[PDB]
Amino acid sequence: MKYLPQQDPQVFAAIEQERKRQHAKIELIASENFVSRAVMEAQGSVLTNKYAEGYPGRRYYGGCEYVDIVEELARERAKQLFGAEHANVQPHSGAQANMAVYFTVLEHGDTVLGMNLSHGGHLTHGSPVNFSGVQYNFVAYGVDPETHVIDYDDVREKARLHRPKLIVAAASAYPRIIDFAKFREIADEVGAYLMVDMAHIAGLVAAGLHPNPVPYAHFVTTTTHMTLRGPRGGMILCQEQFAKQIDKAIFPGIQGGPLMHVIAAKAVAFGEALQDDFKAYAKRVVDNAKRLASALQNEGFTLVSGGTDNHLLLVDLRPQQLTGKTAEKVLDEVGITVNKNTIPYDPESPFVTSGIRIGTAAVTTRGFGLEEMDEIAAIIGLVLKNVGSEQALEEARQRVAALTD
Amino acid sequence: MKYLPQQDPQVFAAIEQERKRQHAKIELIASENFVSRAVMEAQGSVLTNKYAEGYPGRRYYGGCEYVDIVEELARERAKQLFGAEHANVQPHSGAQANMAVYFTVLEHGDTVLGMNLSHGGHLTHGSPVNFSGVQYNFVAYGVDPETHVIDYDDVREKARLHRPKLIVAAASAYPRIIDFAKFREIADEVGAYLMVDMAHIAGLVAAGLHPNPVPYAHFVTTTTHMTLRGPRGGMILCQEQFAKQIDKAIFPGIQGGPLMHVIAAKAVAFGEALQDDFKAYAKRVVDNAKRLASALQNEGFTLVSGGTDNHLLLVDLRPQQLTGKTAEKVLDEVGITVNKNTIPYDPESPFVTSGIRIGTAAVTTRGFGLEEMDEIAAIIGLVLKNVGSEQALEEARQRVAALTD
Repeated sequence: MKYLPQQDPQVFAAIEQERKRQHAKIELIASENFVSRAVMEAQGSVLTNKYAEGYPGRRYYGGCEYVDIVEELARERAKQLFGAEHANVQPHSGAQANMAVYFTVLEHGDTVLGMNLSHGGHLTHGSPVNFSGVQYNFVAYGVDPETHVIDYDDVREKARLHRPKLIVAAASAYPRIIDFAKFREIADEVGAYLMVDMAHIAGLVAAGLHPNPVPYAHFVTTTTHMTLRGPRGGMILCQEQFAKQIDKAIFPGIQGGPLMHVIAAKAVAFGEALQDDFKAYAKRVVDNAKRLASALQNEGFTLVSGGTDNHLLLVDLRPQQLTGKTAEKVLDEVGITVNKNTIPYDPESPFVTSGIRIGTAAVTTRGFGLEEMDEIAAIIGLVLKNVGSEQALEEARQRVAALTD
Repeated sequence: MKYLPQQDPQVFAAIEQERKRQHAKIELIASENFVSRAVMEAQGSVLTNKYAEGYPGRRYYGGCEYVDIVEELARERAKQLFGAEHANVQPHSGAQANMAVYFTVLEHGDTVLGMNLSHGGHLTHGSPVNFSGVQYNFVAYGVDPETHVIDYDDVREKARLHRPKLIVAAASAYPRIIDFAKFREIADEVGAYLMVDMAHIAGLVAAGLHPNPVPYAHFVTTTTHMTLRGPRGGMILCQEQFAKQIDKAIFPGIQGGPLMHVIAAKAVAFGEALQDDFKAYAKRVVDNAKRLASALQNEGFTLVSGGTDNHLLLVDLRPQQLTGKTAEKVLDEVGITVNKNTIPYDPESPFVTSGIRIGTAAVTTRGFGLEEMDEIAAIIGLVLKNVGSEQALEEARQRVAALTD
């Protein structure tokens, strides 16, 4: 940076901090990643500078000829990535992407069927403190109590019982492949629309490592920042038939001027995802997650669903008589970042939990491989199995620092 | 840029374009501006990298110690700038800032009283194609047919008649000072809350050139990008009493993870606004707008409200028998960017209009002064008074290029 350090030492110090932290810690928060310098340069550009309400070639402001090129690049690279008939790359976030689909297809009070929030469903899928649960009538389907795999029979009974206008599939804490074909078949049974929120698995979908929801869903929403490793923001994919309504849901519907600099970073991240090495990267993400899962079970940990189909895993800490809240804090003491996360049928409340959610997308980006996964699992074992030992914690800290350089 | 040009020539070319366009054109869109390099460097940082749902010291993710410093800097610089009891710097946009206040104070279907959309009220103030007008019952107050000044008697009668739960003051196309004390007095008369959307005038408010709404309103919303000259995003200011509810409206209410890199650019823009030269700059913005208004009237143009108290002006083109749509296109032909904009009591529909909206915040940022204002008005006169003359247009183009170097 050149001008920031001089103009704003305080903000620059904190940024420099955050940069060093990202390097020093072992980042295991499943929704995180590290973007490339080109993505950051696109967001730090003068595109931040333009009002561009409307869409390419149909703007409400003159002078959009060049930001229209950037948007169309993003839209077209998305279409290439996912095979969707239409993309809207304006959503400011995963939340806004979900909100626009709900604005489009639902009337206030309508019934929506989503994944149980304590089984993997996201906040934007019906939490009662969330707009989704406040505006609409959300009902949930759950995972099997023993396999922790979505119970498709439960999805179907719930659809048939409650007759939702919309069915939402996908999650923020579900370690197994989701069967989009089954969800769509159920949606058609009850005449509901199908929305897939692939935020967590978008990069895996882009790399062919997770079934693509595009051909099954009427709408597909996602963040551009998780496994897709783009800037922080959203995107909606949909069939051509809903194209105009989704675009109008985004604007003049729920947003105003789009973030054109972010939309330029989206196009840049999409370009990266279209290359072969992004595919090699995604592959390592999943390989790494499997490796880490295996290694954690080798250490004595129970995993929700017994392992993982994707980038993430959930540790059920009941066997070690630990709180997720406790494990998250002790791991934070040695430089390992995870999230507490409720496990299906959790006896503890959401603010305490019986599990920790872990993902490998960030460490994979940084170059960690299967041997690092083995080490990280051994570190987690030493810590979580010896919570009151300060020497275990010190040893773990030294082993974390050996990993992060 | 270093990595963008190599990794993505297509996106880099379009960005480089947009950068050159910004320099070559005479940017008169009233909501635009140019941010500083330090603001851009903060948005192009690795802060983009962190999940930080929740607020400083009350996050849902570990590792937020340094992004909490950046957020608290933004919040505290905002509080210093505007004198508000609480700031929420997470809104992704002016739209999201307004949406969170509406989520907080209103139930679906509630009555809200806002400024007539064709008299200066914004899209997020009740447009029927907007979430605001779809979710709630919006009623409007107008400006006087001859002075084009908000009719406070009309505001009061409308409040007393419709008994709104909320009253919204401010606008995207109102060239005069808004009387926040009168709005609050009316709100108290009918027991309504008062929301001021100062997006357009925030920088003028920050510089003491526009009465501050903070002491009169329960809630104040704004974009961080217009006269405030920050990155593109929103902010909500409010009394301490609504602090928790507004924060919860933002998250877990209507958004998800915040844009921490943008929040860092907000703090940087707030730091700039706190300096003396930002005050000198705002002063020039308003001086320039007055100058330009005067000069336009010298050329024979009628201005809505007969002039301006702020950064913007509205030309009523009926005297020249021009469409705003026509004037916008002919000005675009010579390198001058404006917006068509309905004028109060406009005979034309919103897609055609009888006026052009103009502001001086962008050209002032670039250094234009009173002599440039005189020249720009003379250029606009030559063009709009000789629409069918190609020689007038060529002459204007040469005079535009003399201004932009």
